[PDB]
Amino acid sequence: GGMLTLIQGKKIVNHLRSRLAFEYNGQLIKILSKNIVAVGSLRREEKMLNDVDLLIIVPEKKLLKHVLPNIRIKGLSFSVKVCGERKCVLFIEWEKKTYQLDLFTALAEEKPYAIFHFTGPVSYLIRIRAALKKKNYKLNQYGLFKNQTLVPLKITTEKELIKELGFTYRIPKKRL
DNA sequence: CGGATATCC
DNA sequence: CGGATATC
Ligand SMILES: [Mn+2]
Repeated sequence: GGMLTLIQGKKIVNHLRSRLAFEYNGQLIKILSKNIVAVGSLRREEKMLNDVDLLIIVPEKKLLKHVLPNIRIKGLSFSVKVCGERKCVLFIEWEKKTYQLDLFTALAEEKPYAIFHFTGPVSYLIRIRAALKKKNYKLNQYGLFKNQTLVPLKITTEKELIKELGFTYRIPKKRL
């Protein structure tokens, strides 16, 4: 897919927020805009985007196996490059051009960890995780872990997570 | 099967 | 000077 401007990316996502669904048990089930979070370079407000990244909050674990694998987009021509329960890479047609649209899923309990992870940028994640690794912790898009045990942080938002991990908060467009 | 090899932030 | 996913 080609690079997009920030405005083009936003236009695509606004189109998608009313047109995403999944096919399951003979039903075409709407993915609510409520549960669609822009992530990646779009959330970082980069002036040129590599692709469009969306995080879908799946509020029911047993549905993970059925959401991305049966993803449907009304009013859009697209093909699927790879597609599993957690990552689905699509190539969409938009105004005579092809763009990459990446879809990822998070469960409710994972949400702040997922937003933090998928926001990036990669260089920033590597430095943060390196520091935590030195203290025998592991951070990923699902949680914070010590000795392969989930560390039960009392947090709701990404901002709260960052503070709880002991790092300086920066808005998405200022992380590097 | 999955270890090997494309991929994501 | 990280960590996880998809395909076969
Ligand atoms: Mn992407």
